[PDB]
Amino acid sequence: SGVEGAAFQSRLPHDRMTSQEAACFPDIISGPQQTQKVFLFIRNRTLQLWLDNPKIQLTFEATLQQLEAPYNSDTVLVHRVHSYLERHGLINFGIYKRIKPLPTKKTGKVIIIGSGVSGLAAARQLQSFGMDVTLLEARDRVGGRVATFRKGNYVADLGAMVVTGLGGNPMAVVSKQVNMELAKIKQKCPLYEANGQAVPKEKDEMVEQEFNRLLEATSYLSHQLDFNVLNNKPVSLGQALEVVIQLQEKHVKDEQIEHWKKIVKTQEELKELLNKMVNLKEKIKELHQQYKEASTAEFLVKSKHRDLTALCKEYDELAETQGKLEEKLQELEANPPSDVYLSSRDRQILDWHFANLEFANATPLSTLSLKHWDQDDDFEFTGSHLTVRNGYSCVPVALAEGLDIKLNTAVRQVRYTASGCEVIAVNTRSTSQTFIYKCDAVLCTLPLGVLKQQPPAVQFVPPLPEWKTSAVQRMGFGNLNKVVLCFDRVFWDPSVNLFGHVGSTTASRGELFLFWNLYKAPILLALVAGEAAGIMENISDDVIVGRCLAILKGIFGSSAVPQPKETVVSRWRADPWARGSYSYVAAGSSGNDYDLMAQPITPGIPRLFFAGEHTIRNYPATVHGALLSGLREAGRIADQFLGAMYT
Ligand SMILES: Cc1cc2nc3c(=O)[nH]c(=O)nc-3n(C[C@H](O)[C@H](O)[C@H](O)COP(=O)(O)OP(=O)(O)OC[C@H]3O[C@@H](n4cnc5c(N)ncnc54)[C@H](O)[C@@H]3O)c2cc1C
Ligand SMILES: [Hg+2]
Ligand SMILES: [Hg+2]
Ligand SMILES: [Hg+2]
Repeated sequence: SGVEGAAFQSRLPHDRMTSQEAACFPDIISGPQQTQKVFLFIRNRTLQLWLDNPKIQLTFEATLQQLEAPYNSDTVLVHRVHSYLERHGLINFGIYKRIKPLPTKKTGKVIIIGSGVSGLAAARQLQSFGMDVTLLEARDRVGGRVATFRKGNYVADLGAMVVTGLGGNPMAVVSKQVNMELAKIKQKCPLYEANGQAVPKEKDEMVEQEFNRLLEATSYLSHQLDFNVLNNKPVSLGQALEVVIQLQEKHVKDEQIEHWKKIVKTQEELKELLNKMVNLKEKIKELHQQYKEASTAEFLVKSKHRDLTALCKEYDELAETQGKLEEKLQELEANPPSDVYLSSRDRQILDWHFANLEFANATPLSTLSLKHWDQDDDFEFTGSHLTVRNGYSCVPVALAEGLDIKLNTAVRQVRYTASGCEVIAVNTRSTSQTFIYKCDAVLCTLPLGVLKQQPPAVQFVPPLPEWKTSAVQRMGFGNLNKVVLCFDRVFWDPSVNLFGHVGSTTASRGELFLFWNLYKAPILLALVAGEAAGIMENISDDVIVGRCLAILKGIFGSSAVPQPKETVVSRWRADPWARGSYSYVAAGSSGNDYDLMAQPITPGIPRLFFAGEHTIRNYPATVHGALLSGLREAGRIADQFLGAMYT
């Protein structure tokens, strides 16, 4: 119904109790039988109230004076539940019209490094929780990896772009709090070969099926044959993909020989029978004559014929088998089995499919861990993916509308004593060059690519533990850029949301393999994935944009493709503040390292906390994952520097 709906939108079992909820309400409800029944209801009921209007602060009081006959009778458990929820950011999170103003007297000082979605997400929580929160963004703007290009009437989105489902997506709440227009993505997508050729629907279907076919084989080798460690080395997805393919290439060369074989075993039978026949032609030739000339004419001529009968008559089975066989020799030479697994043209189309996976996981397929690159799948939201029409930057800007964000300052050192901790940052685009932030706790929102920067970029007085950094280095941070093309008008099909360009070579199959049309203005978004992404980051926007034009008027109008009025090209590897797209499970790593990343570090009570895209295990590499990780720490921190929820 409706109350049980909210539970789902909150990623919570409706009739069950979270491992967490169990803890905060220790048998106080995990004791009797039908007393928890009530509990859960009071939970879902609130979850519902909040969700039905996340543009306002859902008060304990408001929650109370809105419950049914029983429930609101026991005023105490309600509060218990409400606080619990409000603490974990299941209600009153994001940006809402606050009732009951913040406490002028804040408690504790928290320094949050970076102001990405996880940063802002956390910030606000803590703020609301009644704490002193200051964000140090080293980038003249908020939103980090949610970067939107805004020039005149054009809107682009070089960072996050898609909102993958609204089924249990916290982003569904934020999205309506901010009044951000989302739009569904037309699945239809046509593939144009490296010539413009639209690729016949049937070929596109066979190959794509053979893609899903291959990929699933891969899954079998992994989860059914434990083909995860070959030669004390970790198996990568791409490694396995190449195994399965090579195996189907085997079946082909195989049933190819079973054929050639029996064609020959028959060619030999006719030749072995032709001799038997040519040899019988003599016997029926030597006799046939001694018959006519010796036609002695008593019981003799009566027999030469009895003889010639048998011979001419046995010469029938031969000439009869000959045909039979001689003709079956055609049921073979006339119907060969497939001579090749995939045509050179096929593979290229197949590669596009690979590139499309590389685009998703933001890393060459070779880099992926055969066993865990899927690991998070069990939590994907329900409902179709949407595009933001007015620019994703809405969310972050909106979310920053009330906190003190120390922009343009770059944290280059983090100190943490058993007691307080110091943060030293530098300024860059404003008269300064050295600051020092003293505070109780540090919330690190630094992207995995930065924590990986060799040099490195930021230092941690007591160095980060063994376990930590070793996890940081074995995880994966990928890359993937975009090529924005602002035009004079639409020269492409308006009812199509996306179309692909088949690549030339397996390597560089990700080179501008997918154009994207999602806006009002005449604007296409070109994608560079796979190993092409990093390399391409070394070319002029001009040259890159030129390769786009070709492919374009190559598939469209005979040079009936205008000159882009405007143009942008992203380079996330280079961005010193990002160092790549987002994480991915690399061969050797696993879903555990995401957990170790969340792990707070305590000096020789905890000081250093981490959040961000690379911190959240079942929602990595996403904006909602970042936001959830954000809320998570915000809560965790306030449980130590304030108190823990009871029942
Ligand atoms: C091309 C591309 C496409 C994507 N598409 C999607 C998509 O469709 N959907 C989706 O859900 N996700 C997508 N993502 C990823 C998503 O945007 C990120 O996962 C998310 O923004 C990460 O959140 P974060 O809070 O960790 O912040 P950022 O990743 O926002 O990280 C922290 C912030 O700190 C700043 N900072 C860095 N170094 C320092 C320093 N030394 N001192 C101080 N501040 C510093 C950064 O500039 C940044 O603002 C995409 C990413 C890329 C690159
Ligand atoms: Hg397509
Ligand atoms: Hg197979
Ligand atoms: Hg906005």
